[PDB]
Order: sequence, then C-alpha cells, then structure tokens
Amino acid sequence: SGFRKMAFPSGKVEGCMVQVTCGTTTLNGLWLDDVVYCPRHVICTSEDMLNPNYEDLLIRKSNHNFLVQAGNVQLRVIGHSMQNCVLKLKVDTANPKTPKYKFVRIQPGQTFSVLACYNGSPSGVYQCAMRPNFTIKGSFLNGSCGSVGFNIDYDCVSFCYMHHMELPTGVHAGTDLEGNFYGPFVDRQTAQAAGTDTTITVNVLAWLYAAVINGDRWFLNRFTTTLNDFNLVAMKYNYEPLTQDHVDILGPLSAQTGIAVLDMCASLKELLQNGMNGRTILGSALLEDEFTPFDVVRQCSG
Amino acid sequence: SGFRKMAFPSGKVEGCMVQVTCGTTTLNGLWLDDVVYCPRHVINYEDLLIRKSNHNFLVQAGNVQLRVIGHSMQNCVLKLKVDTANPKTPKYKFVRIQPGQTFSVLACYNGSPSGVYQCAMRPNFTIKGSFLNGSCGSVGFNIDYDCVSFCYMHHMELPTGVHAGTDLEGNFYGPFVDRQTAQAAGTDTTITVNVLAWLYAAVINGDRWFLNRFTTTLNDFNLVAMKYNYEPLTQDHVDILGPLSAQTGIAVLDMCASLKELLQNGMNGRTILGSALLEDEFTPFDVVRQCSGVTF
Ligand SMILES: CN1C(=O)N(c2cncc3ccccc23)C(=O)[C@@]12CCOc1ccc(Cl)cc12
Ligand SMILES: [Cl-]
Repeated sequence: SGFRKMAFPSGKVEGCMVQVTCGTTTLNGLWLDDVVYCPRHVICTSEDMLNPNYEDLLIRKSNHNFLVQAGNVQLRVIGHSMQNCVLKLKVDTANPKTPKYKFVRIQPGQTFSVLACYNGSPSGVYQCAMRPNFTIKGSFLNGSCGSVGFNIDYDCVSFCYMHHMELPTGVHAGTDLEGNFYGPFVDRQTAQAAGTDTTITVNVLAWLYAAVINGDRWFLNRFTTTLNDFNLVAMKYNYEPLTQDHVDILGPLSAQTGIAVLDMCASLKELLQNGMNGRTILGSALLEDEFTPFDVVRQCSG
Repeated sequence: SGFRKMAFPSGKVEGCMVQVTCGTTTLNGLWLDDVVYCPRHVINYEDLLIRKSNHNFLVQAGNVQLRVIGHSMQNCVLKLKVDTANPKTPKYKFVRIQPGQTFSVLACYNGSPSGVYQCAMRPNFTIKGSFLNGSCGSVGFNIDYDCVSFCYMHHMELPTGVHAGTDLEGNFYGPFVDRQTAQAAGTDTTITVNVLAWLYAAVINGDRWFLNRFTTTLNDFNLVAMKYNYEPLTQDHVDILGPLSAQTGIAVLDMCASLKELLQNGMNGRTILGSALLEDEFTPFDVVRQCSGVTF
C-alpha cells in the first residue's frame, strides 16, 4: 500500500555523468560507450546567446578545446560532431559503467526521472512528466544543463530528455538524446514562452484508479458519461482531450477495479465541478497528473 | 527555479542490495563489507535463530550466490556474515534519525532496486511510504558528501497503509514490534519546522501571496499550532531557519504569522509550489540544498 511520486533508481545514470567545459561554460555530459553527449550551447560565448550559428562556432573548435572530466579523470576528446541541438564528443575511452541503454523520444504526458547534476556530479533525483505544452516542471539551477531524464525497463535505461534551458515562467525546455527539442523551442536566448499548459487527463484518471486500488472510493458516483460529453466538460477546466487510445490504455486498471473508464470519467467530471471539499485523494488536495497508467500498474501491482 | 520532492542519488545504495531467502520468505538485505543486514522476521527469535544453520540463508547478489559463514541478531536486524566483502561498499554510517527528518528510500523486491522516493519520519514514527509485499529490507538513507548515512530498514505495513521500520541497528522507530499483532500508528501531527522551510522555498521561487506584514510570539504561534495538530516549534527550529530567514528577509516569527493565517483561513483556491496543502516533508536543510545545488 501507499502511493508515492517515485523515481527510478539513478545508479545506472550516475555512472554516466561527466562535466564538459568549453571556454568559460561548464555543463553536464552523458558518457555512453566512447561518446559524451551534451547540449551544443556549451560552445556559445557572451555575444552568441541570441543568434548563435552553431555550425560556424563548432568548425572553429578543436578537440582540445573541450575539457571533459569524469570524476577526477580528464577524458581526451578525439572527435566532435553535432546532431541537431546535441554535441557528441568522441572520447578515447569507453565508459566502463555504460549500462544497457536506448534513446527514446517521449510524448506529452509521459513521465521520467531526472538526475539533476552540477559540474558532472549528481545532486538529486526526482520524477517529471512531459507537459502537454512540451515543457517540464523541473528543479534546475544554473549549471544543470546536460542533466538527463530517463526511465528503466528491466536493466535498460531509456534516455528521453536532456536539459537545455529555463523559460521565463520557471519551467524547463530540453531535447531528446538525438538533440531534437520537445516543443517549439530553440537553443537561443530569443523571446520564447511556454504555451498555455493543460492537465494530463489520462494520468489523472490513472491516479484516480490508483486511489481506488488503495481503498479511496469517496469520489466515485453512480454516473457514466459519453467520451464526447466528458471532453466537452474537460476542455472547460483546461484538461487535455481524452482519446479512445487513452480509454484503451486505462482498460487494465478498469478491469482490476471494476470501474469502467467512462464511469471514472464521470467521477472526474464531478471532482472538477465540486472540488474536494476538505478531502484528499492519496494525500493530495489537487488532482495529480504526473503518474501514467503504466506507472500506476508498476507501483500498485509490480 | 522549481521545487521538487527530490531524493538523493541512489547508486551508492543500489550496489549494496541483495536478496535474502530463508525457507519460504524472500526479502532484501543490505550488503556492507562482509555483512548482510536484513529484518530478523526473514527467519521467539533467539529460539528460531539457534535452529538455523548458515546454509539455510540463501543470499543472492545479482546472479552470484554469497556463502553465509555466520549469523547473529542485533535487536530486530539479522546480520549474516558472508565470505566476501562487497567491493561496491561505499563510505557509510549507521545513523538513527529524529521525527521530521527526511531520507531517501530505495524500494527493492528480490534484492533488485525498483524505485527511489523522498520520505519523512512522521512525528508518530511511521513513514508514508509506498511498499508492496517483498519490500522488507528496503532502506532509507541520506548522503553527506560521499558518505551514505543509513537510517532506515523497512519491516512492515500498519493497517492504515503507513509503514514501520528500524534503524540499521534494529531499533524500531516508534512503539512497534516485528510480529503479526494488533498495532496502530498514533495520531499524526504536521512537522511545523518543515512547513516553514517549504514556505521559505516558495518565497525563493517567487510565491509571496501568503506573506503578511504581521509577526507573532513563539508562544502565541505554538498555542495556535497545537490546535491544528502541528508539532511545537522550538527555539532550535527558529535557529535552524535562520539562514532561510536571512536569504528571504522574512523573520521566522514573520513566516509563523503567515502559517497561522493559512491555518485559520486556508489557501482560498490558491496553491503554494503547486500544492493546495501545506507540505511538511522538506527540512530546512533540504530547502537550502535544493535552492543552492549541493552535489554527491
Ligand atoms: C545557458 N542557460 C542555462 O544554463 N539555462 C538554465 C537552465 N536550467 C535552469 C536555469 C536556472 C537559472 C538560470 C539558468 C538556467 C538557461 O536558461 C540558459 C540561459 C538563459 O538563456 C538560454 C537560452 C537558451 C539556452 Cl539552450 C540556454 C539558456
Ligand atoms: Cl511516450
């Protein structure tokens, strides 16, 4: 019993964190096999932040301009290439601690763990969700660039995020491990703003099923709804549209608790209308949207 | 910017998790140097233990079986002497924590780490964890520089879904015993110094709506706090909050008047750091660590 915001154990990722220094900029790199992946903005100077020409800045760099530190050991850079917004530094040593890994690009609503690092040193681990507006509500200070988001399947680490920047609202933007940004963001200091954020509906429903599995039924009601009527109500509270894919995804939790997805949608409509009335659901006074249907099954069942 | 419930990186502890099997029971063990620490319920514990031989305890570290060469009991923890010192043993200490202190929990099943979360030792000595069958032996810890301070070992779940465990010396936190019997968590209270620390974290992150011009005496605050099932705030807590008070320019008794207004009037549709409830599982140290960037 119990329901916590749970991160994956970070050990497999900690053994990959390195410090990358180019000129005055220092940030984090991900050392997998003989390559160090880091945000390409590590090559940027003071007058380069607004309109950097990364191809032009990179061609002027030599391997010895990139200082890579793994613990108290300096790795020797023997090559460099750019792939979208990530810089790939070929090093002369394969990381002996390289786990079984994959680069996966995630969709909004998907969750992952963040290993926050400064100067190639892991300082903390927490759980995140890719917001529908493609930002993440992280916990990052200056020097956290290059910190990574990941999930762990069996013994395999799926790297899904690399931290690049903070938007003016305090939310965070970054790329997948192939350097493709999530959202309409660019690695420039030009005026950028996160779009209006919405609640991840399928995740709230998954969390309502987690509450039912943990013995909380107070929010359930005798009603059901059509998917269309639920979406008409949901959009009014800035909730993401619930698709037939989401209904299908919620099938196992529905079978386990005996509460049909559209029946759970009717509880959610009522919670949106009434609020909680001094009550909590799984120790929360707000509807939690950073647990996927997959997280609920993993945590509540195994 | 940002404020998240953040756990310590778990790598140093993951390299210590082993599976312990005795008869039909399988749970987790903590392998440090040549000893595997695990809950004694894996086996009258003196009478049950004397009937066991070393080969009755099957200890598995990855796909490698460690051979048990000795066994002794210390309070509610079983110490299995093994033939091999764990090469991954980090610099460590066994520390007993006080209620209100936080720690990271590496939840394990069959000696395999599955998740990490940040917890607080509730004033009623329980933890509001997330544990399923097989999680026994999962450990709580903090990291100070490169030293892992082991502070908790999971033993059981109470009927309310909350958890009970011991320090690494086998001494239970709270009035609990390791047996299937009628046990209940006492009435819980809010960790006041931690709520204030979290209110300072909100100020550091740009949330000031709850601030007011008012101040209070420590006595008046404790009279109000006692009414709302909040732990008494001591002069030690006020002193501990000193750095955050200096950084934000809000005296501790000034934040206490904010907390008093929040307790009597509520949030009024508003949130603080994305929460509609007053969060009490971040200590003043956690707030400073997260709002400064301390690494391990
Ligand atoms: C070099 N940068 C950088 O390290 N962060 C930051 C990341 N994450 C959290 C932070 C918190 C406090 C200050 C800066 C933080 C940025 O946002 C920034 C500086 C600001 O403009 C940009 C623009 C583009 C790009 Cl890709 C990076 C940046
Ligand atoms: Cl995804």
